[PDB]
Amino acid sequence: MTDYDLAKETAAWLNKQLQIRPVLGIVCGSGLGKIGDSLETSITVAYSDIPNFPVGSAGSLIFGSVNGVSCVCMKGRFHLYEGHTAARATFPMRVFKALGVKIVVLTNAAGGLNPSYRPGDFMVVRDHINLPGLAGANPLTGPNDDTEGERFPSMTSVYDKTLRKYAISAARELGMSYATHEGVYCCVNGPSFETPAECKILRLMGSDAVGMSTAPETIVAKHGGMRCLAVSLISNVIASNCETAGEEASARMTALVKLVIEKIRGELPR
Amino acid sequence: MTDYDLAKETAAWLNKQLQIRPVLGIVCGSGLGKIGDSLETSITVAYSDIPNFPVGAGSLIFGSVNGVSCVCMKGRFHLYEGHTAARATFPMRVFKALGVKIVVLTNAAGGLNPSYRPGDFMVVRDHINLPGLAGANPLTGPNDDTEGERFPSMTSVYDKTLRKYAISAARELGMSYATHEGVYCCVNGPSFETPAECKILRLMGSDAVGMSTAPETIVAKHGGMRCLAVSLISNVIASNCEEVLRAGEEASARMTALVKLVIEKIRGEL
Amino acid sequence: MTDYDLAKETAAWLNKQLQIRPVLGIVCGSGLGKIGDSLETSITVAYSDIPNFPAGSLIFGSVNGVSCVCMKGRFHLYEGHTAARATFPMRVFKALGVKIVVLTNAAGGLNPSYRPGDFMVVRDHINLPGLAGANPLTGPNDDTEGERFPSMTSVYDKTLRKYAISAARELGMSYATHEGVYCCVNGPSFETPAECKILRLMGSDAVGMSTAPETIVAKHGGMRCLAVSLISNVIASNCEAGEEASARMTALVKLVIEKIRGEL
Repeated sequence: MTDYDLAKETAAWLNKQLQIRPVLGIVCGSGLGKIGDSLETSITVAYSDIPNFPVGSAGSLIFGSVNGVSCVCMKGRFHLYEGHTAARATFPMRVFKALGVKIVVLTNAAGGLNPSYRPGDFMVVRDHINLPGLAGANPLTGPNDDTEGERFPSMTSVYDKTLRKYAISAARELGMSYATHEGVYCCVNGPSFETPAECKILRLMGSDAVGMSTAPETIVAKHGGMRCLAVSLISNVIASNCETAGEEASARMTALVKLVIEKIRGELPR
Repeated sequence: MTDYDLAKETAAWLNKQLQIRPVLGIVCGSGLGKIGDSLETSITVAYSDIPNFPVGAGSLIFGSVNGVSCVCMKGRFHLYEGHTAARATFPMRVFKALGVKIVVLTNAAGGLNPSYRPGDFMVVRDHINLPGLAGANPLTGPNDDTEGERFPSMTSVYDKTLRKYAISAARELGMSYATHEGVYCCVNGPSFETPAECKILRLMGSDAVGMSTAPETIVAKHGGMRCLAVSLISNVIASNCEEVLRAGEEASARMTALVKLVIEKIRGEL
Repeated sequence: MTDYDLAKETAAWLNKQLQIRPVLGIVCGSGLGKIGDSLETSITVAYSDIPNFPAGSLIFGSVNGVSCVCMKGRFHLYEGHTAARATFPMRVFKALGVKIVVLTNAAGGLNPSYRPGDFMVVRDHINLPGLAGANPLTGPNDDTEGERFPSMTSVYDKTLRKYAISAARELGMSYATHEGVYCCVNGPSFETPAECKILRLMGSDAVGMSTAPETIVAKHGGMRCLAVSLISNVIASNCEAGEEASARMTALVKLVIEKIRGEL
């Protein structure tokens, strides 16, 4: 029984409790849980009761609609730094696929490296640099089911160009155009923050922000045929020398995702 | 019982079926299996029947080429399938235990160098093994001080002489314009890199990128064997960093010819 | 039972045999064991008899009036231990009440002006394994033992560094003593020339296979760190004895511990 087989199982079990299968998925990053209250006529399933879900250390999965679209929302995610393997922490993404999800919207809190970023800003992700996945902790490592996806999937366009446009225009429409950027997300293992010398390397690599998640999730989602959009809340910013609110962030992010979902109801079921 | 001890056992078991111990080894990369048909008076042993060999279709071929007794791997093992670096490089330890002195490796890789074209050959002069720098080194673990150094030098992994033979053999076969000499960058896989990651790989000086070979030559070199590796540039990445059979079969024939001529030049030094 | 819990246990077991809890810790790198002979009225505990620990020995004793615990031998990721496992002794040091840790190692110099025999006081590090799947803090975190997301902005105490530099001057080694960036790799194979180039591009002055994960953990555990590398060899521009080193290093550490005792 492979991961995808287990994912199907998990899906089938969740399906028992659903009237409409989710077509849009959402993953809530650090402190961005409130986004979930946005789901209407929602059923909630604690991660602890979900079969095969990685042991937590109280996350929950929410099913409901937003602007007429059936969604599944993850309130809390899993990270490599907690001890999970890349495959393990990205198990929910395989489950999203097995549930029929076609678009996934992810959010996270990250450290800004780009000189023009300010704490509170939003960085729409246009590409990523996944360090762990280049060296021994790639979430697709292992046997591949040739009917679920490619053995060697392309990561040339992990972040859907169209979903990005919707995100940037939704930001403008909401009046946050000056605090909303588009850049490169660099994912590291964590949980210790980087030394100034490491931070310099990260800037040398062209990173606009750095965090400890998301990239492995979108590698798996993209491989699973799903479209991805990710937005980072720049929670803090690193000075030029390379060294180093929540409620407002939450509200703004929630509005942005909702508006994005609205524009998305043109490109998917119901 | 250490890996080297298991390698010796595996070798002793293969030896039972051999008249002449192989002195030269060959590892066939993706789509380069045909190279094996080049062995004369050959005995074939499926990987599945070989003791201690990882499972993955693959076979080990013993036979001669241009008067040289060789052992040829038709298929190899990669980190992305789920094997540890040590596990995927177990066949190299076996090669050593068999008495192999020279190993010729081939692989299919993506060209990053602006002047490479699909179909070209890149003789490997050096490598960049990302997984081995960060937590997935094939020598990680206890070291048999009688099998090799604890801290083996990797200053000359790719034998300068074997390279000359390869370059010259290419010229001699009329492929000098399609044959290069460059740096091979090894990554975990199985997902291809993002454009932002590809940029980093270029910034590191990579001429081509693939998901194998490097950990195998690290182990081979450590085991006192001499290495030669040739990459078939199956595809090329554009400057922005982003049927099929027609190409594969010609590549196979060219590569087979190159390897044979190289083995002939080698027969002058054993 | 978490690592921190096991560390406390191991500590409690060591403390049974101690009159004074160590306040300063020392980790001896490759060939730098002699530093341990510097401890007076010393109790010695082989690593093999220590509970939970992975011919290494732990030495308890005083130096210049300071009670210390000294590790004669360390653990490395290349031996097969996980980053957490190899950094277990650091958690033990914390549980023993250690406040300052002095680390030493042998390393390869990349900086053009370094020479074999020189000393490189560490001002910062580049921990490759820890950025990609082998971080020593990976796993659950005891919020009472340290931060979940600890800052690594100042791993190497600026003050301890000053003590080190001046102790070097005072000992007449100012010309062979530098201050630079230590790059930690997994090992055990040395890097290819092409990899060495990357390492220089990253701003590394020296490269070794230890220390960084240990200071990540010590720092997280609220301890102050000082690390000094013995530049055992140097890499040429193209990117390709021990007893004197031992004596010099031993003197430098002792003088630094003396300056530490007079602090506050």
